[PDB]
Amino acid sequence: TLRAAVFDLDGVLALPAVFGVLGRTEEALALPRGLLNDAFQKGGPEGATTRLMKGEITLSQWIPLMEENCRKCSETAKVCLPKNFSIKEIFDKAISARKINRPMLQAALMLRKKGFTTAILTNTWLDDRAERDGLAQLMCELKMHFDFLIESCQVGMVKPEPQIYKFLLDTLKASPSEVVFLDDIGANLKPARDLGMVTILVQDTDTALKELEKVTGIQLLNTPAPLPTSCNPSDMSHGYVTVKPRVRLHFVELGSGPAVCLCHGFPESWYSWRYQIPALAQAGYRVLAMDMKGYGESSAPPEIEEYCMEVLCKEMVTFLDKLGLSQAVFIGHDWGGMLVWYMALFYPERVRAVASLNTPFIPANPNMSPLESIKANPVFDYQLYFQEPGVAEAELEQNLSRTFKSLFRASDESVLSMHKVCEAGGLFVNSPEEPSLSRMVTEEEIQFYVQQFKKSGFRGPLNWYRNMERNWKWACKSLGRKILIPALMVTAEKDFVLVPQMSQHMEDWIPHLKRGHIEDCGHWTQMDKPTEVNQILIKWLDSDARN
Amino acid sequence: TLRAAVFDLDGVLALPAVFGVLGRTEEALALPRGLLNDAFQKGGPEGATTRLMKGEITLSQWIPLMEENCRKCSETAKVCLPKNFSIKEIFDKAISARKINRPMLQAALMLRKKGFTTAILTNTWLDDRAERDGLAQLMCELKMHFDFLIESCQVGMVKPEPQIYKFLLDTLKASPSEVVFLDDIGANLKPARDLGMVTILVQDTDTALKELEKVTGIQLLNTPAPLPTSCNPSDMSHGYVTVKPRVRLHFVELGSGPAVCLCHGFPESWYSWRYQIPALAQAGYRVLAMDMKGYGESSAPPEIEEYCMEVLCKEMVTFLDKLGLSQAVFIGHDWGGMLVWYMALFYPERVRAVASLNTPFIPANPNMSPLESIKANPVFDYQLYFQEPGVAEAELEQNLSRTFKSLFRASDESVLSMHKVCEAGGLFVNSPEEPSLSRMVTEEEIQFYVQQFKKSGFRGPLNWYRNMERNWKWACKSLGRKILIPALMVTAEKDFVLVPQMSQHMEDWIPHLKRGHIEDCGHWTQMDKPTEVNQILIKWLDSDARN
Ligand SMILES: O=C1COc2ccc(Cl)cc2N1
Ligand SMILES: O=C1COc2ccc(Cl)cc2N1
Repeated sequence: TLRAAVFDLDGVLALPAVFGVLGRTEEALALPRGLLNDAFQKGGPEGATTRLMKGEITLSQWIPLMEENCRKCSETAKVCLPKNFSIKEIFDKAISARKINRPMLQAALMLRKKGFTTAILTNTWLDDRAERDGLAQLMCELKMHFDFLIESCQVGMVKPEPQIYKFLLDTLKASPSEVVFLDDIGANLKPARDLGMVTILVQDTDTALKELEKVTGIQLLNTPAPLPTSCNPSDMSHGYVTVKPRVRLHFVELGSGPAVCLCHGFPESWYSWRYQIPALAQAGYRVLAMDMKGYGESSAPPEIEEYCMEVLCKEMVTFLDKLGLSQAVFIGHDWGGMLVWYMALFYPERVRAVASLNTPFIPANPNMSPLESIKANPVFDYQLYFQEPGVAEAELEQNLSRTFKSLFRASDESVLSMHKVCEAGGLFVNSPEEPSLSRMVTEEEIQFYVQQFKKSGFRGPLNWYRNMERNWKWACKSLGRKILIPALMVTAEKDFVLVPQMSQHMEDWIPHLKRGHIEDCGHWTQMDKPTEVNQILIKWLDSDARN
Repeated sequence: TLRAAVFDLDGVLALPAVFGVLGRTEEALALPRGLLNDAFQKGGPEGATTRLMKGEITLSQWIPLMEENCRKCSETAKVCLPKNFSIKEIFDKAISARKINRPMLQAALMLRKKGFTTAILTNTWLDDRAERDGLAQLMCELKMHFDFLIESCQVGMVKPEPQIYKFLLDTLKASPSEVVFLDDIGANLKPARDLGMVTILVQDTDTALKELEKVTGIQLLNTPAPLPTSCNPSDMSHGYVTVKPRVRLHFVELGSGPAVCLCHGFPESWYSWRYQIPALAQAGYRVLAMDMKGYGESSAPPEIEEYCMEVLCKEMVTFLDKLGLSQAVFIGHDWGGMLVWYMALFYPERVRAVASLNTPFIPANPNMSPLESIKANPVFDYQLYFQEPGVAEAELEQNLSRTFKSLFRASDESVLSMHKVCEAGGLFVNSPEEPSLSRMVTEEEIQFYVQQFKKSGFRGPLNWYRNMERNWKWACKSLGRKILIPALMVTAEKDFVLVPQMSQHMEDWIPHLKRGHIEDCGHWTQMDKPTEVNQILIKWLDSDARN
């Protein structure tokens, strides 16, 4: 029985193959057939290319040797090469043109998801070209999805030498009959077959995947649309900044480029952005996913006033100051979305662009107390239940697993009616003791939230709701302002609390506002519809937030 | 007696003043004198500018109101404005032209260094212009050097209103007679004087500083060249990455832009880069200053082999993978400099550029054992003493304060002869029990190193020297390669171990190598000559490593 899958890089996990460019250059330049492919393999195991593939020399050192071989080949075939011909130019274009073969990667992901050990086995070089970063980025994206990456130039062994295959089996800790090996070069496939490994000669992806499905007994082709890459908490870079004596902010950091600061809602975590973090970083941004004050590994002081918008915003500005960031794009959801609109209103010089999921921007009413305003809308009754210190803490902290299982549910699975919460006497009064697991979350993801909330509980998080008057007085100072920096409002069709309709007057205050809308999406936007969230954010970031 | 100094921003800490541009535009456009300055102050306390300065409206909202006032002013003076005239263009250029007044900042730094509480008090606006980042960067650089920053648009009060002065005194927790106030606008200086504050009308900086010196009794003018900004450990962003089960790497992070990974030597810390971190970040780079494996808050496993170059380099590649960085520029010193040359040789695709302080690149000799090579040079005797497990640990761990005080010394202060260390029986055998404090370090900086080394001691750090054979075998695999990515070699005239002369053949292997050289500089390069290190690195980074 198979339990390991090995993939080549060129012509298998990445397309078009670099080998095919030598043939394509011959055809485009009307050179004798196989002239370039011949100079490429010149000397065989003792030639320049084998030395390159074993790591003896670098790609930049190999370029002049390939050039000499091209001259030697043209001399024998009694032909000439053009006076503008460049091996460097040919390879720069070929490497840049080569992209990940998405259905092949999806097949490897599916096999690993079922318990397979996956590995990339590749004949590659030490790239010291001025444009080497492109290949580095490609290898970085691919490698994270595999258990092992074995590169010829690093191991000093090359395909088809039999030692690289014995090395492969040793790293896999598996016998050959347990291994599937996919390669586009038949000669490189031969030693694996000789050892008794299942082999697949890859020409077109579709046929290779049909062969792969048949031999593994796992559906890999025509399979449903997969979820974006998630985060494993133990594999992230964790950052810690002291914003003041008793307050430290924790964040997870991934990627390079313009800083994008992700701000979660209630009662969440940096982990609520698990599907956005790898996508945004891959898109060319430096992601900073916060544990907001009161949550996870960030400090949770008990005082109500430590959680008013004015102090929370001041602390986020201090956070940028301590990291040495003059700006960041601010993206928020729920309470994080409210924070992000206030960052834009009070600190525009520090906000590259602002985006909110679900939370609209509604200017404070100076002629009405914030308490009356909340009372006017039946769906905001849960906010009134949250006012009395200790009451919601007790119910929310009683059973953490039940708390997150009851709250985190999709539109068609709801267990909590947020109207008449005070009258009923709690959020979970007509809720089961052992709620069913939502389709949006695994049991493991629920337990992460459970473990995070074991540290500080719900006091700090509930305090975000306990500053209605303080926030209202501060917000009233901004009533003459308009938001004129780049802004995105993302509405969720089925969020019955933060309804899309509540955002309808936003262009009165944000005239240049851009919009996104997600159908069949509840309140937990990021995990309800991750693919569409990622699509909307990446499109808006690339157009309005730079790169 | 004075104990507080307050500085205005425009015309005081930053020059040329924005006010002077209104007058300059009038002269350049041959408009009636004071026409623009008149439209600017139109309406006085009820006018558009006061609303802007109090935070009622943003700068982008103010621009059309200033334009209308310019029209109203030209109508009264019976003149016309050009058909290309733009308030936005005038202010964009003025703000961009305004830079920190370096001698004024140096005076504030000196006063704060002597125990003064310092503050910036400024009439400013909420900047939402597309080019607002420039001003944000300027405010970021300035604010870090002061105890308080009070901005009119944030406090809703403006100079010369008397409430902003009472607010200033309340934040300072000081009586007026204890306060010096520097302003370039006499009217704004008046209420401070009325309260009994010492005031200085700033026209030219030099005269203002002579007045400041006279009144404080502290030398501020003609003073020696100050050291670059250092780091306060508790004010940094601290990052943590697990590179494998028992190994976590700690780093300090500051700034935005291309990633610059700083790699210290033996027996050091991320803190050895304290003078480079703020300079490199201010220069437009994202700095990652490592605690190398075996040091500070990074893991320190006991096994010798955990510290061979091959594993250390693999872990640094994993560190970039986990942070989502396809590349970083690698800058190393001593053991860090050796690590950085091997990163360039084995992982060029991940190395944007490479720089070494003191450590030259010398290819391994395949015809001689590394032990014989070390024996051939008398200055490398300390390396032989470091070979036996437990011996150097005992001497180095016996008294930490004595250890760092004896090692960290400038060229003219040395207490340790590194020849005949084994024969003598240790590094500190002819060394005092209570060494004098070097001019390079404060007692506080020594105690930071003492506290860091209390965690793991010297076993992990000493193990970097215990892999001579392993490193030699690995290095021999790279003997056919050349370093062809951008490289900088920085030599220190007076380092008697890593002598400048040992780097003389480096262009045989790094043909495009760039160089830096520091005279009257010992082994502890970064702290011996921080100003010159910063100058050399920033110049090479800007020319060869991007931005
Ligand atoms: O379904 C929803 C929508 O709005 C909400 C708002 C707040 C909280 Cl705590 C939960 C939900 N759940
Ligand atoms: O003065 C010096 C120069 O070289 C050195 C090399 C290693 C160590 Cl641990 C100390 C020093 N000190």
